[PDB]
Amino acid sequence: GLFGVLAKVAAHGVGAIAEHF
Repeated sequence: GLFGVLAKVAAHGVGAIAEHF
């Protein structure tokens, strides 16, 4: 639900940015 999304924000974060560096 919406709860699982709360963690998504914390993951990005440096999630995508990491793929760059």
